[PDB]
Amino acid sequence: DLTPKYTVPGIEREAAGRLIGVLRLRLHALNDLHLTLKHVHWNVVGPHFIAVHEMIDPQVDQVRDMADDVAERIAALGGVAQGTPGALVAERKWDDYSIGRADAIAHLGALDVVYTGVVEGMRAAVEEAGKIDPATEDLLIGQLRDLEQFQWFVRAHLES
Amino acid sequence: DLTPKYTVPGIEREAAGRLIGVLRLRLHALNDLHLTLKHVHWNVVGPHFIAVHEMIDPQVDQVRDMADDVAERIAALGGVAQGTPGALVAERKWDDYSIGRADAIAHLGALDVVYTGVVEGMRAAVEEAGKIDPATEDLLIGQLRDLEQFQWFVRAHLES
Amino acid sequence: DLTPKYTVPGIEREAAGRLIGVLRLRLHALNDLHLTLKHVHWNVVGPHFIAVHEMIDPQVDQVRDMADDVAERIAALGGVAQGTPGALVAERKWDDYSIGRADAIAHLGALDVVYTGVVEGMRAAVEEAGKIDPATEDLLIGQLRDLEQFQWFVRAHLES
Amino acid sequence: DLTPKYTVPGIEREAAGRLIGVLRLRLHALNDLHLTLKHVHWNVVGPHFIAVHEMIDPQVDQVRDMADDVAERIAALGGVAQGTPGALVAERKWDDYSIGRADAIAHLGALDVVYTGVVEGMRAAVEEAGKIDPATEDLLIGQLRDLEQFQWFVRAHLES
Amino acid sequence: DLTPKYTVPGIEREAAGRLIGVLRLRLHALNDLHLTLKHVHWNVVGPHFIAVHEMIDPQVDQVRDMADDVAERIAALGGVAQGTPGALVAERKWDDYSIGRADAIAHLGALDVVYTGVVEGMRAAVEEAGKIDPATEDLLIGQLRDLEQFQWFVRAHLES
Amino acid sequence: DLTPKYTVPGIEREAAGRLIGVLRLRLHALNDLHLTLKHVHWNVVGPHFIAVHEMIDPQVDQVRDMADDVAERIAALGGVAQGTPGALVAERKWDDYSIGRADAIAHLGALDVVYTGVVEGMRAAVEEAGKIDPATEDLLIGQLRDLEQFQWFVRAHLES
Amino acid sequence: DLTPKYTVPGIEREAAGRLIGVLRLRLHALNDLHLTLKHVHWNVVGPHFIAVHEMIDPQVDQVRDMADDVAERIAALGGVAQGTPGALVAERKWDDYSIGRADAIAHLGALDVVYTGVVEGMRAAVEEAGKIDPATEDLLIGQLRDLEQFQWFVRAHLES
Amino acid sequence: DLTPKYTVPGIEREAAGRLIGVLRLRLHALNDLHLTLKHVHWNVVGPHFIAVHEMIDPQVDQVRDMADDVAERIAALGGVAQGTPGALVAERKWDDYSIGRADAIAHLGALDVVYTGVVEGMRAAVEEAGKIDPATEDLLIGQLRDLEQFQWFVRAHLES
Amino acid sequence: DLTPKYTVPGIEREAAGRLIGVLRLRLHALNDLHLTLKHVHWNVVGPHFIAVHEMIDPQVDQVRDMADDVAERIAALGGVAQGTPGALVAERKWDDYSIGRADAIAHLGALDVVYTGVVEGMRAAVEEAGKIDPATEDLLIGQLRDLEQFQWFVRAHLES
Amino acid sequence: DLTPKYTVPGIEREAAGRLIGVLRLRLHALNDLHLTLKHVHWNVVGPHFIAVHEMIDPQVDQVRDMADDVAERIAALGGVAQGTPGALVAERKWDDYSIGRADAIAHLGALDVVYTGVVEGMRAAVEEAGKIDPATEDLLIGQLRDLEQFQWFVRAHLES
Amino acid sequence: DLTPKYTVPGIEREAAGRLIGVLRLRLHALNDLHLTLKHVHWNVVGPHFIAVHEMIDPQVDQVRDMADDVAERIAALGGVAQGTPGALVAERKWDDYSIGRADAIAHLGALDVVYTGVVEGMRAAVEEAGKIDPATEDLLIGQLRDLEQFQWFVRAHLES
Amino acid sequence: DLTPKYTVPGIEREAAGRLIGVLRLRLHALNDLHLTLKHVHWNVVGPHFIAVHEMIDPQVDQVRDMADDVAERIAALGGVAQGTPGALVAERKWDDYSIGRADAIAHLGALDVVYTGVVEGMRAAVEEAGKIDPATEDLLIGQLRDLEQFQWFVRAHLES
Repeated sequence: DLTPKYTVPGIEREAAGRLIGVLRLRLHALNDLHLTLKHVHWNVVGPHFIAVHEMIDPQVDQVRDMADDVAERIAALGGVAQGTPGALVAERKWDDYSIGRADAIAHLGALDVVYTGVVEGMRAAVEEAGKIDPATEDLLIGQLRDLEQFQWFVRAHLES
Repeated sequence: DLTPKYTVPGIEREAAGRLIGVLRLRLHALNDLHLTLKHVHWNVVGPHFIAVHEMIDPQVDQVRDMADDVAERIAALGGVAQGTPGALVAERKWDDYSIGRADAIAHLGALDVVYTGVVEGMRAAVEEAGKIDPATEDLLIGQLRDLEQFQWFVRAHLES
Repeated sequence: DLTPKYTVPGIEREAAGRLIGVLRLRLHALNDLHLTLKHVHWNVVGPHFIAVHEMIDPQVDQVRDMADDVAERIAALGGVAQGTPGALVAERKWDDYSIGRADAIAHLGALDVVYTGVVEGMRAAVEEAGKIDPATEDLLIGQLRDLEQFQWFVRAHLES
Repeated sequence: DLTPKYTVPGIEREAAGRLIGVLRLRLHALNDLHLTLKHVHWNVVGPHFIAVHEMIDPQVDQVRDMADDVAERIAALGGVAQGTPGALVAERKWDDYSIGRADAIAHLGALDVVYTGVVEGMRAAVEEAGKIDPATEDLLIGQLRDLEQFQWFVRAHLES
Repeated sequence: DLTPKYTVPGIEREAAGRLIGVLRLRLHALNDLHLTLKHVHWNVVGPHFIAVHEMIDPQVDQVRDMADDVAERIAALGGVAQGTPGALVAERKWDDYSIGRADAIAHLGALDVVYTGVVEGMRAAVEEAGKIDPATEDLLIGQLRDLEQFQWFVRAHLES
Repeated sequence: DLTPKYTVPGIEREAAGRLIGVLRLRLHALNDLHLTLKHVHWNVVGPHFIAVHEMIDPQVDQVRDMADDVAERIAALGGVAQGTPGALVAERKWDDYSIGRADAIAHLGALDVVYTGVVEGMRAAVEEAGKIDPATEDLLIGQLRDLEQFQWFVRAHLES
Repeated sequence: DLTPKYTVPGIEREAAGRLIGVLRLRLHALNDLHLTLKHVHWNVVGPHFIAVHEMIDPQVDQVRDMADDVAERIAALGGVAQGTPGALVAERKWDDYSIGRADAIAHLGALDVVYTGVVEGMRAAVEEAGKIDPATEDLLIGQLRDLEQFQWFVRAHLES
Repeated sequence: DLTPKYTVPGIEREAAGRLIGVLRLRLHALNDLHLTLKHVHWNVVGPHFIAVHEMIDPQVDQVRDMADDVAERIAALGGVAQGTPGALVAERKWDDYSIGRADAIAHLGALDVVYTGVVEGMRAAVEEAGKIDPATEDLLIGQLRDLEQFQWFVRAHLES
Repeated sequence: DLTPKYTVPGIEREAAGRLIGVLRLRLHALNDLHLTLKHVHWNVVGPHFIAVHEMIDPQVDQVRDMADDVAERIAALGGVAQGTPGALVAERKWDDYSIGRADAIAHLGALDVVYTGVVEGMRAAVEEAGKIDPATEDLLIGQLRDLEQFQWFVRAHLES
Repeated sequence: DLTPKYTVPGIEREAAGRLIGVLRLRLHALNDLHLTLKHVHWNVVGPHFIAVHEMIDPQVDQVRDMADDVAERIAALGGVAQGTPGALVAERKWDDYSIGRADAIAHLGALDVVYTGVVEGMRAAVEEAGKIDPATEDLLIGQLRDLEQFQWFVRAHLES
Repeated sequence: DLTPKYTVPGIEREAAGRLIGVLRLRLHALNDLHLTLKHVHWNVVGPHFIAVHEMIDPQVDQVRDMADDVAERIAALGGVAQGTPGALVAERKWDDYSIGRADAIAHLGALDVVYTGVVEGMRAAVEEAGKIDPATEDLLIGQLRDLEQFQWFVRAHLES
Repeated sequence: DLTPKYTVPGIEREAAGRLIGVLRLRLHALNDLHLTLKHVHWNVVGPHFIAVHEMIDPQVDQVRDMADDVAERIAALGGVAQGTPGALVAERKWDDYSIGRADAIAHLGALDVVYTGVVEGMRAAVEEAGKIDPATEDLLIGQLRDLEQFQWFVRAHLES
């Protein structure tokens, strides 16, 4: 189904097709996450907005880099790294981020929930990739730890 | 309707609400454009793919910067700079980019059509902004010229 | 009166003298604005002072650069770019910024009022310059948009 | 005549052909100007030559960049950005710069006259472009202001 | 009178209030000095103006940094670092710099007199601070030596 | 007792031994201070934690540099710059910083008390060094002023 | 006991509490290691001291970075990253580094023994973390390899 | 046989000797790979040679860095990191790259076959190292993924 | 005829005049070459245009630097480094580059012929300079080798 | 035999073929030299190994750059720049470097002998190239002097 | 005698003349010191020469900077900063450094004696300047501490 | 006499001893030249002193680099690179630079005479080295051309 014509040496094509499907959905989640982080950066107001900007800037740049790395891994395995928004909205398993112009507590509380979905999805993908290819598993594990640390910074703000 | 509670000094609120609606749709177009440029970068293959990468890299970074500048202008005028993909897909007036894994001619021919839509949309927005606020018109005119030049690089490849 | 002995090619001397008077007062406003921004940076205290520092630092550097560009434009047109404080206090049409040691809300609320005066003054100068010389009008329009965006960051803090 | 086969979206081909002719002559003037500035840098002597070097260095680099931007605009509009010296000498409407080895006053006095021709030519091109395409007009207006400021530095030396 | 509510550990409040008054007037002098240096940079003409620009550029940047350091020292001691021009003009003990558009000799001769006032004021402040707090005395002594060296560069030009 | 076998030229060995003892305890205080600043950075939570991070980062780097400079001065004088934690805990004259996971007010209030101890200790060391060696006194005076300024930033947050 | 109130998504609280205890002791070991490396840098003498400086400089900077990463991981898991020296001395399972002023062979021989303890401790922590959370295991494995390589550089000096 | 006299703490000497043999052959493969990549860079001609240069440059630099990291790991484990060409030619299990001066398709087709051998060899080494030492396995897994991605760029060119 | 009034120490004036004539024509050739390279960069189209841009960019910058070095050598020898286009067109011994908007093969084939003329001219100048002054011969020999290497990159594209 | 189909302008094909043979063997020697320098860097141990690392690092980078320059010169002349190890071992006129894990004196003594062979080979190549083409002779002479200076640093260590 | 015509404000001319004489001899000592440090760098051989290079490089650059600062202070005070070697040899109160080609112990032992003379001379100059001008005293005290620290690095090598 | 015990491969010891004597005197001339350039920088006054500073700064840095390169060449050949001022004054064949505090014309006129001596000395050394070793001749020829160009900048100021 997503089975490629050829793939990376040492991986069977059928197994690569299943890894491609796992990475395709992680790529959707990372693309939706950096769109959401920018949305938060643009629409946060109130006395903590500078702190949200300072926190989110480096996360947006790092999440965009994660997406590039997962996409190029898809391509290497023989798949299509689908990056268009129509496809993302058609295939995702979560709803649009719903906060508009709002203070930091409102945005950060909602972004914490966004990150729970992302990190749980990545933790499931790590388990599936670990059975098919340790190079892709290793890629996902480093990104999972960075995403959990970005979530911790969001949570630390909400603590007390 | 999009009329803000307050806006930039010297601009009437009702006129700001109309400028907000114009910039909201330009922001959708710029967000869809950098998602599309990344999609092309990830999925171009064949003997010209390195040239497409070299052309598209700086365009992705510059288009992401244009989106930030239009979004912060929306925010300053009193509007919501909507950056989520569900809203973009619900409000846009064009279809998803449709090329998957493909050679440079296929991608560049389709990206040329994408850019015609963007530059015509920006040229219309320049005319509307010029009647409401010269600072926003000046922002859009500099971005229009850069987008047309990015389109020229795409077209030059297809020439002959 | 401010009519120069010679001016930039293509501009009449009498019209240049009127543009010189418009830019002389904008230069006073920009000089008073960066003195005021430094005053705020030095005297803000309380739990948001780091956020005020982070916001104001880049504004001070950019406003100092705007002043240099308006001054060199005055010089090119044949006028004196008057930068001394005695003259600024004698010719300005606004009062000294009045907040001493104080928290962010007090400073930012007063700085918002300062910026309304600056941006309204710049918007009036844009209209006058547009009738005399499009190169000077274009200079002022780019600075107006940056000043309005700096005002938005001040306002966003006070929102809610 | 200079009418292109196709041009930037939203501009009629016949109007683009006239804008191409206007930009072609501005490109000749900018190319002759940076050749002339280098000639001055290489052949100025006497007790002010270090000051002429310091003034002219950044102008040469900026004028070379202006030429690239006008040339790429010509190309985008569908025209030939003609950069060879035989064509420049055949089409220009001014004479060769005539000062050889000479002191700063001699060179700067002649370069001031060169710049009057350039800035008047650019001011005329701005008016023509403003009727055909605001993106090209905006390009030329920013270059005009920088050229007038470079002329002011040349004039300031000769003042007294 | 300027006695603070609290001050740096190890310094008595009454003595801190007197040190605050000494630093407040030095801050006025440094603020007026960088406004004056910019005024000179903007309004110097004639065959030595490039040399004045090259000399004054680094002095303006360094004097602005000195002002920040004295202001933050005032703040640490418990005082208001007053940076507005109305207050500077009301409290200063010298007149406005009086040279408009003029050649280097005119400006440099007047700036030399400005610096004599600044360096004598700083030398008096060093003596007063040395009796109250060696950390503030050490700050002022490093700035005094840099200011005297900037004065030497101004004087060297006028020598012969 | 701490009397070295040889020391810097121009200083008597017995006096160097007393200066070594003074610097050894200042080195303990600086080492405990950067360990404490890192502890605060790692364990601050709540809506001001980003501001505490931004404040403490540069202080940690600068305090680590102060420790290196005092240690190398000890070494030059002929002493052992003791940097291990067992020795620091055995020789220090203050208790462990006691705040765990906590908001900015809790940490900053405790860090202010830490800095009072450090700056009073440094002010006493300056007086002792000034009697033995002006080069070591000058080192300590520059560090004292920076530490007091770092304390002011901590205090400014707690003001109101 | 160290069981947190909440932890990273996908990890049980009780298991997180055990991982927190493992990382708390690794953080003590890394903090004691960079204090020890600085102690060696400050107190090495003799004809190989420049080589010890060149070797230890980058290790100190990298070990300080490892400590930050383990501490922020503790914080994300819900624990206290304890960084104070009293606690480190109370909880560690090794003695203070015991070499004072000494040549490279003496220091490097003792530092080799220090590193054996650190790398064995890290190898045990990797095994425990691998059973609880692959993201924390992956963090520790990259640090283990760098620490073993730093130990090799220390050993290579002592070889022959 | 390759059993070292001593090795990294926590690894048995006999097992280290087997890991040394595995890494010795991977080092030969990486050394032959960067020699081969340079050979391709120097001898590619035809209309795609600039694209091959742009692709291969960063690969040569990264492969040279991989070789350094594997060699230093060998050294740490107690082995000889053999880097001379006589030994590489005597011990390798593949033939010399055979393409001389040739177009991109010829070189890239042959380099794809080279990379299949390298990545299969690295995937086998990962499995062997994973049984002996997770730090060396982790090193090899990150290099495997980068090598497979470099192979994908070579393959993408040949696609269609 | 081109005999200078004075020249570099150790060179006879008459011989310097002949070296000046040789360098004057090489300066014309280098000036026409960088004008031609820019012309090619601006007017190349088709599927290889990005590769031509990447090749020509560094050549334009390096050829402009060669021209500066030959011009300053002319000046040092006592001659006029003539840089204006009227003089270049009057004195050159080759025709204007004749390709307008065209694909890479057309431009590169013509640029190869341009470079043959330049490198043969430089090789003749090296022989003449070698008889008059080894410092000028050494300057020309380094530029000849770089020009031949730039020609090789142009030729490599056309190979097959 | 190595006679190329075409070569650099101004050089006869038969003479180019002989220069190609001379440069082909120098390229082998430079390739074997940087492989050997890396081998030494990886396998030096004992109390001077940091000094050998510091000496050899810059030599490896510079020797790799020399190889690129000789290879591109071969290519320009019409030859194959052979970079594979099988060919190097088949064509070289010296034996493999024979020192494994060893102290600095052992490695440096052997590397000195390696460099004698390289510099004598380069000095012979300079004489042959000087008869065929001064641009290639000039390339080799600059590399010879750098290689002799690298040999001096190796020898200086062994002196006494 | 060295009494200047005018001097820095606030210093009597006769006292300035005595300070000029003190700084003139310190400038000789700093000039002779950086000539001597270069001499050592160029002529050290044996197994520690790389360590001497690494130590002396930064000292040469810093000592050259000290000389510039003392010279510009002399100039500001109204004196001649004498930098020629004939004058240095005629006025100095020490002999030429006497070690030629030699190992590190020989050079470092002699350089230690050189530094004792420099630091004792600087300590005497600090005492004399402290009575005339605190700005010059402060300059000399910072340089004294850096020179003593450079001496410590030389001594540390000789320790044991 | 200056015959070394051993020298660079391929050069006879007796010939090396004569080349060492030639380079020893060139090193004296370069050392005296950068001491003289600093002397001029420190003691130039009057309305052109900023221009002299701007000209001389880069020359001092480049002449110091030339001295290092000649000294390391002496060392490689087996000689002593003598850098002390007593030896320079004893062996030089020219007098001390004689201008004290003076305007640019006085200094530049004298520095022009200094450079004539240096460049004539270097031109003689080039001829002698060319007979013994082309690598040393090539070093001296590049330095000669840079020195002549530095002399041209000094002369250009004095022209008219």
